[PDB]
Amino acid sequence: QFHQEIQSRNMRENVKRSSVVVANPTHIAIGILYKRGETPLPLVTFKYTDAQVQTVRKIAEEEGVPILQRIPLARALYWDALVDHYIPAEQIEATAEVLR
Repeated sequence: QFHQEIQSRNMRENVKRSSVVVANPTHIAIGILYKRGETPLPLVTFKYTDAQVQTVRKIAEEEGVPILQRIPLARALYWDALVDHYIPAEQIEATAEVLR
């Protein structure tokens, strides 16, 4: 229960610190932060899969963080990006589109 609350918690903080979430593992949700002038490139804020994605979606809806179905991008960030790192160069244009 203690661990459940911290996980919750952590998930909401992660969602709220994001500019957008891209979604589709079977299911994927990845958070992206881009704040022009602060972040030179977008950064990955979180990565959730499978059962956790439904809760991410609910939290994003509550918080007004947009969540976009972008299946190739979600897959590429899942395999090729890392949380708390800037996005890979190969995904800059795809990511720019979800930030427009």
